[PDB]
Amino acid sequence: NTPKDQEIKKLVDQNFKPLLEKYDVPGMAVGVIQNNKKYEMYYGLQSVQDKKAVNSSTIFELGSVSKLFTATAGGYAKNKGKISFDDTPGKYWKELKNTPIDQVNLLQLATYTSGNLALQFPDEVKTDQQVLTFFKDWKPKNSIGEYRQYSNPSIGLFGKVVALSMNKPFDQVLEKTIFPALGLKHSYVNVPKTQMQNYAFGYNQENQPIRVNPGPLDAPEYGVKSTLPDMLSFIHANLNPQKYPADIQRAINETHQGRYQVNTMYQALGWEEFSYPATLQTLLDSNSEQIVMKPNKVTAISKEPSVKMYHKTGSTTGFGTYVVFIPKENIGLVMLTNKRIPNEERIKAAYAVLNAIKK
Repeated sequence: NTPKDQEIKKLVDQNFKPLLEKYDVPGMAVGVIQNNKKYEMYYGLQSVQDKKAVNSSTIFELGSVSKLFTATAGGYAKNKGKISFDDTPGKYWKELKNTPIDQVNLLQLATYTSGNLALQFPDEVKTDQQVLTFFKDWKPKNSIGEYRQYSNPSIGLFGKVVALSMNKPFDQVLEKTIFPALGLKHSYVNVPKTQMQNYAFGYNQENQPIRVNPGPLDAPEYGVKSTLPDMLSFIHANLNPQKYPADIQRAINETHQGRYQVNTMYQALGWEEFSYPATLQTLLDSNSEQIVMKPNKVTAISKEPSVKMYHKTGSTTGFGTYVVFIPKENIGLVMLTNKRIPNEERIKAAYAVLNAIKK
């Protein structure tokens, strides 16, 4: 006798709402999409000092979830014939021709297997020439293609190459091509002055207000800011690629194609992929120190799972994000917070909610 919207709201209250007090989080948005129906749940404040409530207009930083848009842009360029994933970056960034990095192909950059790229660029790498110099001064370590080391500069370089192949800056690739194609109208790389009233403050571990600062290749690495409705629309696109033109549909499918495995995790383009149903510990393993912070041998796909799911965590200094979707259940979930909470808690709460929602 309890409507579905209330049943979903109860589950989110039971599993996500307690994190607000536990981690002193000022604001949170949680969205679920099931069978094309959308459910939006907002908690707390987008700005504590302004007493401004989180709502459908609130803009949050997506952190590494931004890489999903980078991956989509790459799949688009690839299916338009502008790039091949077997190309090397010096084909597009001419100053990298005949450098060591020009031995690494685009898929290997996008999926973190160059063998010598760390989590972040060096702190001192700021300007555009310093980014080029960094890649000019790059030398291999581990054999190329053998080891996955999660890396922002790696997929950042992929994004820069994608932009070069489309003859537009990367921010324009998203704002002029990819976001319009996905029907996202409240998503930005650069939030305009006329929308700053909707840009949440982020909050650091001392609950002090902050927002993301500029950095090298920030746009393809962590540059996107979006709202909960827009993120539900992005999940909807991933659940129903067949509702988009050939180019964007094929781009989305590109991002869903598993490329290799590390144990139970399939590395797709941007997305991490798993056999469904996935155990909680499979999903937690994807965010372990061993997988996130250390290099791991990759293995070829053995089981190509017919029934699968996908997820991605992302953070900035002041924000947390988690997105997950299960195609054959026609369901997905987005969590946005304006303070970081542990990845494990995001994964656990979403697992509890999605598994309890009535089919």
